[PDB]
Amino acid sequence: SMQKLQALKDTANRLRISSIQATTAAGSGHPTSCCSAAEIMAVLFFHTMRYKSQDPRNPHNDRFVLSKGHAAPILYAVWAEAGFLAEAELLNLRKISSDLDGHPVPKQAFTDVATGSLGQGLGAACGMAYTGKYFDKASYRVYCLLGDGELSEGSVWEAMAFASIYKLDNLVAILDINRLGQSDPAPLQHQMDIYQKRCEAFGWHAIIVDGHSVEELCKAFGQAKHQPTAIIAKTFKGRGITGVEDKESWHGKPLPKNMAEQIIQEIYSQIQSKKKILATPPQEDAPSVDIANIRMPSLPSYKVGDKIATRKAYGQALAKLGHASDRIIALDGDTKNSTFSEIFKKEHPDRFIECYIAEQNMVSIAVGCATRNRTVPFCSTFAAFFTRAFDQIRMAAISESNINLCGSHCGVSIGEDGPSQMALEDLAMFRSVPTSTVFYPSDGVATEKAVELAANTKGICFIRTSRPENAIIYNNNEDFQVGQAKVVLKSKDDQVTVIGAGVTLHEALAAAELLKKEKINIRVLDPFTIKPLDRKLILDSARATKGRILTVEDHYYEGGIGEAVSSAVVGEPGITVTHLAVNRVPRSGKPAELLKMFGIDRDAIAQAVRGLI
Amino acid sequence: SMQKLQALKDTANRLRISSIQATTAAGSGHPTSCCSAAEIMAVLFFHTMRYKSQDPRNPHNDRFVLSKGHAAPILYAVWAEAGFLAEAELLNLRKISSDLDGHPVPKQAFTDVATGSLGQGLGAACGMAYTGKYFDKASYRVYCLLGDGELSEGSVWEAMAFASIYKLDNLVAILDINRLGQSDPAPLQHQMDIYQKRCEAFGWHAIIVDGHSVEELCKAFGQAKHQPTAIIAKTFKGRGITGVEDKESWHGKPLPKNMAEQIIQEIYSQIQSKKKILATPPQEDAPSVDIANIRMPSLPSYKVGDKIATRKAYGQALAKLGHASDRIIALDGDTKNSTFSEIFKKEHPDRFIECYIAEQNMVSIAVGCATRNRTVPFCSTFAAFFTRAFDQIRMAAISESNINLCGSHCGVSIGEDGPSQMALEDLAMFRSVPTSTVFYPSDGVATEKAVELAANTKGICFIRTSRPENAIIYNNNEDFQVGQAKVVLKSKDDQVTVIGAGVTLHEALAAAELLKKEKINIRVLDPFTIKPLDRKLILDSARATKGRILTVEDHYYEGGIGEAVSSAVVGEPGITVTHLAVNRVPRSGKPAELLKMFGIDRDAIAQAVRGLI
Ligand SMILES: Cc1ncc(C[n+]2csc(CCOP(=O)(O)OP(=O)(O)O)c2C)c(N)n1
Ligand SMILES: Cc1ncc(C[n+]2csc(CCOP(=O)(O)OP(=O)(O)O)c2C)c(N)n1
Ligand SMILES: [Ca+2]
Ligand SMILES: [Ca+2]
Repeated sequence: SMQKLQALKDTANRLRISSIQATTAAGSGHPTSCCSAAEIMAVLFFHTMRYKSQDPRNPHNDRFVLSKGHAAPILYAVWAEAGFLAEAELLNLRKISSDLDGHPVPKQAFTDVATGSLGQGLGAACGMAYTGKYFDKASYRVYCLLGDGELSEGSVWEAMAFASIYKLDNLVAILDINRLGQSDPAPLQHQMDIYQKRCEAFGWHAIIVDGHSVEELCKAFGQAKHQPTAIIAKTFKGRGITGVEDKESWHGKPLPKNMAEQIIQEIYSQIQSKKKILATPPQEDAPSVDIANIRMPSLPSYKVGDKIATRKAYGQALAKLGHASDRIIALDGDTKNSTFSEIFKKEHPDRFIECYIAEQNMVSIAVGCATRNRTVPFCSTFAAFFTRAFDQIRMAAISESNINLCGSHCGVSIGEDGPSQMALEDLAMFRSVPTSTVFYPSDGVATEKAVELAANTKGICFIRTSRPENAIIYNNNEDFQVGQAKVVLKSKDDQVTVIGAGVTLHEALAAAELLKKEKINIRVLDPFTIKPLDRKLILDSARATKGRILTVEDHYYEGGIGEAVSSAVVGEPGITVTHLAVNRVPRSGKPAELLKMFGIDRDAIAQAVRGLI
Repeated sequence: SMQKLQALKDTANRLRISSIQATTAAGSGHPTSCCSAAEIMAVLFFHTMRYKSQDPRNPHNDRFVLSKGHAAPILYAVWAEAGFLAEAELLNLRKISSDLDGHPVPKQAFTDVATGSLGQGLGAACGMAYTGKYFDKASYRVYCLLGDGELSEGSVWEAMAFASIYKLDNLVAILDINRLGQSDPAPLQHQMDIYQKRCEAFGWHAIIVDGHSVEELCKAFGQAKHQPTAIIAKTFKGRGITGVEDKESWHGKPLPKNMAEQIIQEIYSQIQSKKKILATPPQEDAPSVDIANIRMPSLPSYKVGDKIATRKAYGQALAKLGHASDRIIALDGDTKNSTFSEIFKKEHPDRFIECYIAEQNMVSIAVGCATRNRTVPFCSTFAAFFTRAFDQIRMAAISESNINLCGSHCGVSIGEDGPSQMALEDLAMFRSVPTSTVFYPSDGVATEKAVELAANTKGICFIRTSRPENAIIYNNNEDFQVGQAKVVLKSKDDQVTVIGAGVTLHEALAAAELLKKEKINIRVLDPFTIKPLDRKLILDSARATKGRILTVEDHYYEGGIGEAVSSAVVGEPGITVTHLAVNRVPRSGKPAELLKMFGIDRDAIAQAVRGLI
């Protein structure tokens, strides 16, 4: 009791020492940011948390999220102290030859989500906690450590409100209030009262502690939890480093070698005993979850010729897949009546998460829900508002996450709402995400098939859906695969291969009809996936059409279908590629009128074709 | 003043009627969202605000920002009531032939910033108010109307904290607490007390009012202001629409014709007088602002061969431009010691705005400050964290904003911090923004020239800067233009044109040096701007090097320099293009080690060249 209390202090001081050794050895890193959190980390990992020290990914463990990811050395140090990492490896921090990278990443068994972009951790932790309480109904708790500067990010406050709305009493945020950010004091500095007022206003039980008192930390964590709990820790940046504690201009500055030896000796001389604390194992009450392929319970049941918006087919398809597996969950940001995710909510309400008008958080929640393969999430909103969550999506890829995003209302074809609602840069954005597969389904059938494939594909999947009702053109037994395009109109005398998708596929087919009046035939190709792109079928089609390719897309010129095709085929002998896309910020009108205005309707397609001979 | 109160009530009801007529005529729009705000709008435009009804852009006017932009029809209605718009034009809402678009846009003289993507208005309002108080030091105030659903956006809370930090007592936010969002009730519904506590916690003076009482509204606006003021208005969605008021399932639903005629009749019967209120003009105390081009006080003074990181060159150039004109302002997100915007802070502290770790708000503040051409802002952070502000940037283009953004730490060349800090999708992101100019300066001189061009170029300018110290290669008298590239190495026997930028241009030049040992000459081209690209110089260069182009970039394959070049040259007869780029999520290491690992350093370039002949 007085032995355990002193061992915790000693642990904290060991954790300080290692943070210094590692960053001094690397020649870079953030020792003063680790040092403010040492007692916090000691009490968390060697008193409060319950986990298997030799099996960090174990589904019964408490979770820890290091939202202030630049303190990575003290996370590494705690897993050495726990006996998972070798103590010697700590010194290899930031090396090309080590997995102890500058910020945490999931190649590390003890890391679920990559942090590094500040303000994202608590949202991931909300996902884990929500999963904990409502999906696997287990006893595990979730702990998230944030900086004070980090609290200026709006994403943090979305996560705060989400936790209280959903009564995440299994969630604890620890706020490292060390007064300073990177380049100056944090706005609120040591005004602990205001931090408490903000947290309480957002529905949290907020406890102010001295963050360098292991006693106060233990009491705070020991209190009964009836709502999300915020431990607001008054600390000093660089605590325990003589001449550096509470000083400006030391963020991200490693101690030089000779100074570090002095500092380490002083901290070491504070250590009363070398005996290490063992981690306490968890209760093993998380259910088993089966990772098999998830199949639609039947073939699609559309009728060729019927009309359906791909956004509504997405909804029907998601709801349908939710009957095949318990693992499928749906999130939406107050647009469920526009994206048709409300269909899933109706049929499977327990597995619908209303995220409200908070796209950054919605994405983070999904990433959290997918950690340790507990669920298979589909998030939806207008594709335009996924731009609000680009940094979260980017970090999702760095976190090697398997999440599925469906963005509706793509392009100028939405009509009257105008450009604030029109997704015209979403192909560019999603194509630039390293682990991404981009589906652009043209049909209700192709939509159902995209949903099924996305659920079983590793990495980040985006499904681009559309507002207008278009014809079913595919038979229900049609076979779809990632990276396989479809030729949906062909003849022995095709003069151009026209590639379109979604609404521009249908405009291209209408253009074929107008052109058959003038005895001009065109081959029409639907990509299905924009990334990866079926290079082979595109090339074989071009060679059947005197090498001529025309691409037409409801998207800006940059980063879209046209550019994917061009870079796929550049330098092939005989091949020419011309483009139709949207050249400027649009405006309000009827869908058909905007497609004409922006040169991507049937008439524009026919007129481009005639210009190519 | 009892005649006045009744005239405000009559005005409120004229505004409902018009919202209904316009949306019913259009067949789309959001009349229930207009109706909750009718009294708020009446009191603002016909009692509280001071502005010139016949000159909405007048620099002495109070500003109004309609953050909940789907309420556009009631905005349009107040501007008809003030005599600026013809009343008959309101019925052309949303038509291809009208400028009364679905959401407000700056083609409307009464609109400064486009809204439509919720949660961004208050940030722009913050920038206007900051400008009002600290730059033009004028008497005008700034009023911003938000929805309650909209307050779930984290961007709103950044703006709130910013406004109290910077003592914006000339800023008033009105919160339309109408209980409901798009697809369900808003989380806090009518718990007015919690709204009050959240606002107060964030340093605002919060006044709860009945949002349908013109008297309570007038009282609230007339209170003394010593801090930013939040008028928290309890309202009912669809107020005054019998059978619809406070009901679910009516968001974005126009009344059908026969119902609209019955409702309008009932509202009209409440109106006692037809006599319109006149707008009160402002006190005209804003200073004049010069519109001239802003030139560097001298030519660059670098020395060929000296070594400087482009990130540092940026800080130096901005500070230098800051001596030429007091219109240049600098904003930074707690990274000023890393982007070198601290040099500007040091030299012109009155014109530096610390935005803290709130990248969304920073972009919105910049956009606000740039409205009505009052200032020329340059925002800075790491390029990777601009992905956090992508929607705000997307909306800035729709706002036709002239702002400048500088993103440091691009690529794998930052080294040890790892992928979370590495910008590898920023060229894609900024290329997809329709009004963008993308500068990628390769040395100190190019960076100084980019800063000067950016200040004077219309639209969104992005300047990508780098962490490594590379050699100055241009002399100080070199002339740069948007859209003009530079051949930095050539000879009469060049075998390939290699396009690099930033670190990859320097890697290409070093590759030239290895290769001349084997008697292989290459032509090295620095694009300067990636958008627009100097197509002509690229083709002319490729024609002198056997049609062969090799692109090398510290950026992912999609949407980068490689794809921009492929799409510019595809189908040209001479021409082949091969690409070197980053193929996957990176990891920690020394700069030179990551460049080698990802195949974009001198040796990879040299070898790619050998494989092309
Ligand atoms: C979204 C984002 N913006 C900016 C950065 C740059 N950055 C790295 S650490 C840091 C300061 C964080 O200060 P704080 O939250 O107080 O943490 P401390 O180091 O003091 O514990 C910043 C701004 C980042 N990593 N992520
Ligand atoms: C960032 C963003 N996400 C989603 C939307 C879709 N949307 C349009 S209006 C609306 C509901 C807004 O409700 P509220 O703020 O309560 O305004 P109200 O219409 O009730 O006055 C939504 C979700 C949007 N415009 N912007
Ligand atoms: Ca801090
Ligand atoms: Ca509302």
